Amino acid sequence: SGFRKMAFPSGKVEGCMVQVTCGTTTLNGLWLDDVVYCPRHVICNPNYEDLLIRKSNHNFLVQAGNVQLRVIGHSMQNCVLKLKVDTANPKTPKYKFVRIQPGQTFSVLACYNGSPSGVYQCAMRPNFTIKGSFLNGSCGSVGFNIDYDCVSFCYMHHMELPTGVHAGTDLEGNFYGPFVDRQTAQAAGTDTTITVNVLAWLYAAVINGDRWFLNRFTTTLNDFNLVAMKYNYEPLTQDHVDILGPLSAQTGIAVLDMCASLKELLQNGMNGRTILGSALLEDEFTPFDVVRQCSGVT
Amino acid sequence: SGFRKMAFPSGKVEGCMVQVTCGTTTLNGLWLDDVVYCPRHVICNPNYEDLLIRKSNHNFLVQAGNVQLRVIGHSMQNCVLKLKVDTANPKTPKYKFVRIQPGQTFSVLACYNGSPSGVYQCAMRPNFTIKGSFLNGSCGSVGFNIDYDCVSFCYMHHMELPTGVHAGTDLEGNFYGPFVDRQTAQAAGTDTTITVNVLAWLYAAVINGDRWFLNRFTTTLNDFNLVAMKYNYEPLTQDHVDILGPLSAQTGIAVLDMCASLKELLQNGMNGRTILGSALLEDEFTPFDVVRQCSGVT
Ligand SMILES: N#Cc1ccccc1C[C@@H](N)C(=O)N[C@H](Cc1ccc(Cl)cc1Cl)C(=O)N[C@H](CC(=O)NCCCCN1CCCC1)Cc1ccc(F)cc1
Ligand SMILES: N#Cc1ccccc1C[C@@H](N)C(=O)N[C@H](Cc1ccc(Cl)cc1Cl)C(=O)N[C@H](CC(=O)NCCCCN1CCCC1)Cc1ccc(F)cc1
Repeated sequence: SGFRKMAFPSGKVEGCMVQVTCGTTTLNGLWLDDVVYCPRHVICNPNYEDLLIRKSNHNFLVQAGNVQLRVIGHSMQNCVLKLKVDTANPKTPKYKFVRIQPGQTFSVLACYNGSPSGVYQCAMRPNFTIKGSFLNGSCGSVGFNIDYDCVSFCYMHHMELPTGVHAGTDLEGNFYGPFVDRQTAQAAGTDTTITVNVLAWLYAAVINGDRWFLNRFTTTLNDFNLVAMKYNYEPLTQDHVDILGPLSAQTGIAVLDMCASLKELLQNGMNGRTILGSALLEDEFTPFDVVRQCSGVT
Repeated sequence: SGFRKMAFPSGKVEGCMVQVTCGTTTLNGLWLDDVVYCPRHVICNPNYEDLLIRKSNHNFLVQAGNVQLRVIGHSMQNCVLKLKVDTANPKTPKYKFVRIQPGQTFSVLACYNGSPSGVYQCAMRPNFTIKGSFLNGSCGSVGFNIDYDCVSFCYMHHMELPTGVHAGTDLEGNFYGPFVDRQTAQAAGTDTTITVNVLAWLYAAVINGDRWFLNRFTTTLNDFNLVAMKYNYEPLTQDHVDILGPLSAQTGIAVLDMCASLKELLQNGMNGRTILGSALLEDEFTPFDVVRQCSGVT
């Protein structure tokens, strides 16, 4: 029993974190085989191609623990700098680089000076920011998921926006969202609530033994989405209904039946009650996160 | 900016998790140097001394990854079984065993069949349970804190109570709370809210840039505790006031000034507002957790 925000065990990523210094700029890098990946703004409205052509391999100081790694080559891929080093990381896990969709979750290993400090779960918001916890020196920290000892890296942290939320790239250096890597005040689009995740979390609550929010009503998909629009929820698609199939089958509660519960919760509030220890509707658990953590029997 | 429930990086503990099997009972163990620690109920109203004297070293099957470890000795310390193995764990971190006080927090590495599955933060509740997330097979999972690469183990998981909360021991096998390791329905005492942690979390909110809940009033310690009793909060001691000193100094808000805010929040609710993304008052962040994660400048 129970339900917590749960991160993946971080050890496979801890062994890859290094420190990258250029001039007086120091941030984190990711050491996989004989390449270190880090935000290209370590070399700093900039012209990065002009700035990088003025660089030499010996301008980059890469430190793994108390060992200095020698840079033997460098290149830029979109917004990530790639530093070839003379030593392959002996702790490289099996890994992939993946670009995720909004609404998906991942674990963040927050790092400072190449040293891991903590791990927590994030969701990619519909507006392509994350609501992280990051201080100065955290840039280059990565987000990841793990499946059968393969690490799928999906996020590298690049900047905190003026609103205090966070923006970054995939590990091939492409930003999520419309952002660019320059120190200008940039604004994200208006955010929305991840409806399919809220529904997954309601199923988690039922699996854990809580039913107070259920009702005898059902709704059509179209009528539910009219309420969704009113409360700044993302539209629920038939694909979302399909992905909730397994949780619906396990609990015996049809998806559109759970939508009628969510509709009632949106229109009336919780009236002083909690769900899985929360007084608001939680949207940073995917259906996959629920299946991963909750019992396979209700 | 930001504030998340943040676990310690788990890699140093991941390298210590093993599987212990006796008969048809399998749970997790902790492999440090040449000793494996696990809940003694793996050998199962039992008489453990009588049950253990009937055991042989070869009755214990210890598996680290896909490698079997040979047990060369066994003993019982309170409610933990200690299995001497023929191989010292080459990944043993620097470590200590510590017994924590209620109100303190720790990271839990949830494990199944000796394989880590996820990491999350817990607090030891005033009634000596934890509100964990655990399924069948999780017993033997451990809780820990990390300071400068030393792992302080403080919890080993032994059982889920009928209410769905969790009970366990320190790593020397002494239960937290009044519980015993037998499969009987046991009840915890009534729980209370960890007042000093709620205050720490309000300071976290101020550091992060949120002030809406402050007021111009102060309170005496005695008058605050009269309100605390009314709302099932733990009494605030002068020691608690002292430990909040650093956060009070950083924010410029006297502790008894923040108590007046908490009093107003308890008596009036939040009136539709949130604090650090929560619609209820959070009590599983210690003052230390706040200093660790939040900026050192407001
Ligand atoms: N992570 C992180 C991090 C955090 C702090 C310092 C440094 C870092 C890492 C650090 N690497 C980092 O991100 N630095 C960026 C500056 C930067 C550097 C390289 C690039 Cl390529 C792009 C950017 Cl942009 C940074 O300094 N952002 C600040 C951070 C800030 O003040 N938050 C206050 C919000 C308060 C929110 N308020 C609270 C209540 C209401 C709102 C907001 C900002 C201001 C002006 C701008 F022009 C652009 C951005
Ligand atoms: N972790 C864990 C875990 C979880 C499940 C299975 C197995 C394990 C690990 C597993 N190792 C474990 O703990 N097993 C214990 C049984 C046990 C074994 C060795 C010892 Cl020495 C002591 C105990 Cl006691 C266990 O089966 N507890 C159940 C678990 C249970 O049904 N929760 C339902 C609560 C629903 C809560 N409701 C929801 C809404 C309202 C309340 C509650 C219980 C029932 C009767 C008793 F006599 C004592 C305890």
